[PDB]
Amino acid sequence: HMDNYIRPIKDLTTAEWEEAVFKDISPLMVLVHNRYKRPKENEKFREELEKAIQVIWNCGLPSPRCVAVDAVVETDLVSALKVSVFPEIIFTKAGKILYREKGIRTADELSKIMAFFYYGAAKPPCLNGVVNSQEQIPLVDVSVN
Repeated sequence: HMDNYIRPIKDLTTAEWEEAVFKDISPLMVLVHNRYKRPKENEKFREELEKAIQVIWNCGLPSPRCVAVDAVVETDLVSALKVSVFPEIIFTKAGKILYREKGIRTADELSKIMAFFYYGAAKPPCLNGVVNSQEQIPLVDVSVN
C-alpha cells in the first residue's frame, strides 16, 4: 500500500557496494554479468530478471532491489563473491548471501526463488533441487582519494 513501483535494474559499483548491502539491509539481488564471458546469455538473464521484478509487483508486494555488477570491470567485487559462472544472480539479504542461482531462469521461476528467501513465497521445482548455502557478504576495500 505504501509503495507499488520499484526502481528497475541499476548499475552497481564497488564504490557503492558496501553501502548497497551494509547500509542497505533491504532485500537486494546482485547480478554479476560479464561482457566477455557469455555475451549472449548476459542479455537472456537481464531479460528474465527484469520481468521477474514486474511479476512481483502484480502479486501485491514491493519487489526487492535489483542491481547488476560488471565482472570484467568490477574484478574486486567478483573475487570477493568467488563467483565462477557468469552471469550470476546472487540473492543477498541484510548484507548476507543466501542462495546463488547459476543458470538461465524465467521471470516467474526466479520471482518465486527470491520471494521464497524474502517474502517466504513458494519454492519452484528448479530451485527445489538446487544447492543453496548461507554466507556473510564480503566487504570490498574501497578507497576515496
